[PDB]
Amino acid sequence: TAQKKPRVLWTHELHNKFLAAVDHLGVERAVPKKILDLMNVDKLTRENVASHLQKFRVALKKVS
Repeated sequence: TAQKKPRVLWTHELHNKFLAAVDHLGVERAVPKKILDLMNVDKLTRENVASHLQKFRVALKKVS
């Protein structure tokens, strides 16, 4: 009994694992390559998690 989405791309679920995986490694030294194993999801590569990370810093620069 539970949802049934094929290959989760970015849902509240895949977001909870990427959050506890970065925190578990310290967002300061947490890399997307090692966390890529934390996800262990199909269709998920290290360049996909490294893009959302570099996109946040950009969203952190100009914030009004």
